[PDB]
Amino acid sequence: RKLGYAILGLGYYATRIIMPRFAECEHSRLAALVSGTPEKLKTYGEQYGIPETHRYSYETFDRIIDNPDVDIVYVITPNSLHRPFTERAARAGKHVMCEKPMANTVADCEAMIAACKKAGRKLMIGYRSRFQAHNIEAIKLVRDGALGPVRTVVTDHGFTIGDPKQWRLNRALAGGGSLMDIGIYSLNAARYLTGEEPVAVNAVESTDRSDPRFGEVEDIINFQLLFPSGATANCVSAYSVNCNRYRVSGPKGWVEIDPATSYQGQAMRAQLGGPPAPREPAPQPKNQFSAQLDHLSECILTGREPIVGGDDGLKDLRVIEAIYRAAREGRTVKL
Amino acid sequence: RKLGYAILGLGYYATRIIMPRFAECEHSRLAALVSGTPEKLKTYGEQYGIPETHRYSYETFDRIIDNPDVDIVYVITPNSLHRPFTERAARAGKHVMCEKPMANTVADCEAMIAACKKAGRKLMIGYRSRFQAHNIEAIKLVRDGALGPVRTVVTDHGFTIGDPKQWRLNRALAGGGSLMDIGIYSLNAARYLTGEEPVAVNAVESTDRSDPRFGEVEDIINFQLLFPSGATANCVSAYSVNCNRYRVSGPKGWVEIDPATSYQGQAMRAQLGGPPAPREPAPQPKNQFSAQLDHLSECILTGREPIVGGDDGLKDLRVIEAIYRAAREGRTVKL
Ligand SMILES: NC(=O)C1=CN([C@@H]2O[C@H](COP(=O)(O)OP(=O)(O)OC[C@H]3O[C@@H](n4cnc5c(N)ncnc54)[C@H](OP(=O)(O)O)[C@@H]3O)[C@@H](O)[C@H]2O)C=CC1
Ligand SMILES: NC(=O)C1=CN([C@@H]2O[C@H](COP(=O)(O)OP(=O)(O)OC[C@H]3O[C@@H](n4cnc5c(N)ncnc54)[C@H](OP(=O)(O)O)[C@@H]3O)[C@@H](O)[C@H]2O)C=CC1
Ligand SMILES: OC[C@H]1O[C@H](O[C@H]2[C@H](O)[C@@H](O)[C@@H](O[C@H]3[C@H](O)[C@@H](O)[C@H](O)O[C@@H]3CO)O[C@@H]2CO)[C@H](O)[C@@H](O)[C@@H]1O
Ligand SMILES: OC[C@H]1O[C@H](O[C@H]2[C@H](O)[C@@H](O)[C@@H](O[C@H]3[C@H](O)[C@@H](O)[C@H](O)O[C@@H]3CO)O[C@@H]2CO)[C@H](O)[C@@H](O)[C@@H]1O
Repeated sequence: RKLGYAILGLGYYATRIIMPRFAECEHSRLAALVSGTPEKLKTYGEQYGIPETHRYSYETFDRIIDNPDVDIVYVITPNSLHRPFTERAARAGKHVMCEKPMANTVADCEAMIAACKKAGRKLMIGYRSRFQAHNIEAIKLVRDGALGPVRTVVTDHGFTIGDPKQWRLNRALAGGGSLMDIGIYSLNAARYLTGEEPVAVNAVESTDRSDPRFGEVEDIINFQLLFPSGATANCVSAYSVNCNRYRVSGPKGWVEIDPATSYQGQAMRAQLGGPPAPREPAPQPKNQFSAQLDHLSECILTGREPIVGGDDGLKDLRVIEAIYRAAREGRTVKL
Repeated sequence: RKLGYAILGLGYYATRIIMPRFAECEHSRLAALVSGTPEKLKTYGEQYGIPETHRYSYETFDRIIDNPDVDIVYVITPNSLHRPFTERAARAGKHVMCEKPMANTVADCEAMIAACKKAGRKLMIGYRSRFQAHNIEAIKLVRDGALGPVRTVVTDHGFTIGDPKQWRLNRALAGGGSLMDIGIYSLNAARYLTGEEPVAVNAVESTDRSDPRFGEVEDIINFQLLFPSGATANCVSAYSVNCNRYRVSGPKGWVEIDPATSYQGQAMRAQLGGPPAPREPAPQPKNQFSAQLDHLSECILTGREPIVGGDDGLKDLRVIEAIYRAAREGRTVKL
């Protein structure tokens, strides 16, 4: 049994990363396309053998309610458009996969969660790293007690962003700067590595406003998290340096991945008992993208809850709001 | 020619690490021993061929003023005793090498500086990493513009401390916890890699007071620094995990060392326009310990000021005070 996906927003992540990976899916198939660009419907429709009956514009999208080949809508638009397409998908009676960050604000996440709940449909956020072999290995090491209690997480995510005119540097479409786009991986990892939610937040923001990229959104915003167990996190989010990594440490040792949350190329190093050494993780049957896709399908087929549901996206937005507030007010913000 | 060192406080660092390294010095020699333990004066006096006339207790130390073979007193005691022994050394007409952290407080550092200035004698703090090959290479890459402007420094220093009865876990003798002893390397590195002084500080402290080690001083205190240029640092200081590293990053690339400030075994990786790769630093004429010792001797001989003088130690203590305050008050502290 395979559930049918409609892919909505045929941009870089949809066409270059996600759509090719239906190949290794065992419980998901590409069923429909939704796009604001008629040429893309034709190009990708022909490539993937999607009939015109299964190609929608953003104006005809609501008609997808009458397409029984579509079980799931995967929303892969700019951040500010996640909420309205998710709500429309839910009203069309479809389950929803929504890319990160979930939405601009906590309230927008709550609205999305309520719409899917009202429709009796499942909602999952695209945190692919939870299906990635090295990340799973680090989480399991922590959970198995290999490190002892988690004491620190140090994690940095950033890339040197380019074209000033792209939607990620436009507040109306992006909802914020590096933190919304790439810093969220630092936050999400801090949460899944500790298995906790933070109770206190510090942040420092640093942005050169004379740079043509950064008239509207932030470049650097680094933050600290305190958790109820006493665990701490130091996190970098940046649009002007390249980094992608984390190290989680306890009294018995530590494990790091660098790059940690990239599309490929992960490398893990651990210091457990002896000197630091590379560690190979248990391989996963499917790559992280196909695994993510199949996870939602499998949840729907067996009536289970996604491990990264709407609530996970919302928990991230709650901390993101506090991070921005902490930097603005120059104080420790309590959650 | 060579200047004579008196080594004061014959503990682990003095006897296991520093005193063997006079072998490779070119302008420094071991001339005297000062100790509160008669047996050690005998042991090390015999081992190193130091005559009984050049052996002092803490009671007779002031008599060293009459010993012309002694040019420099190297103070290697618990932190709270740095100030009184430094002042006595200066009043005994000797130049002073003082171990880190310089002293417990800003006021104590200022007092040591005034004492040496009054005596017309030089004061240097034992920041050996400034003479270590990998660290010098990292500073050079920054100053040569290899990375572009520094945007982030991410640095972690900690070790799993043992015996609860040792002076480092005793506030009266240590002056504070992990930040005083090991976290200061994170701070000092942030400062010499940016080449700036911070203008704002955040901090988070986390200590299990039911742990036998931590009745008096702090375990983890992580901090954030903002610099005038816009550069940022995220720093870990810990007594319950092992870490020793830093990475400095700009828009053109990054360089990291791990272990960074250890006695030996430094390894460097850099990302400069290509994928991350190991990098070997330019070699140094001698090891960081002998280089540190000769640096002070050479400064005295040529009249120059040490690159890590008393003001460097003071600058660290100023930020350390702000780190503890930021943690205590839960706010961004301005400097
Ligand atoms: N999990 C991951 O690893 C990744 C997640 N993402 C997430 O995916 C989403 C899209 O990112 P990416 O695919 O990189 O962005 P792109 O700009 O490459 O694609 C965005 C697409 O969204 C559609 N769209 C609808 N309205 C607009 C609008 N007003 N302005 C621009 N585009 C619009 C367009 O598709 P059409 O022409 O079909 O309308 C456009 O091509 C974001 O939420 C991002 O965070 C991105 C990359 C990786
Ligand atoms: N730069 C570096 O890499 C390092 C720097 N250090 C610094 O060196 C100093 C000493 O550290 P370490 O050598 O590890 O500590 P140790 O405890 O091993 O040596 C301390 C010595 O100081 C003397 N001393 C004087 N008064 C006291 C006292 N009241 N209680 C205890 N000892 C006393 C004793 O020597 P005696 O018996 O001769 O009186 C004792 O052996 C500290 O400031 C530390 O921060 C330490 C390690 C490495
Ligand atoms: O070392 C990890 C990788 O670093 C580089 O990847 C960059 C991308 O070039 C850049 O587009 C950006 O992609 C992220 C995207 O903006 C975000 O929406 C999404 O959720 O995550 C994407 C992937 O992280 O940032 C990454 C930095 O990780 C480099 O191009 C790549 O080869 C390296 O593997
Ligand atoms: O990976 C780096 C090293 O980690 C371990 O070294 C520990 C020491 O065992 C511990 O004593 C402590 O030494 C520091 C000391 O407390 C402080 O006063 C001084 O200024 O710095 C000393 C050296 O850093 O912390 C270090 C951690 O750096 C490990 O034992 C060693 O093999 C590793 O090389």
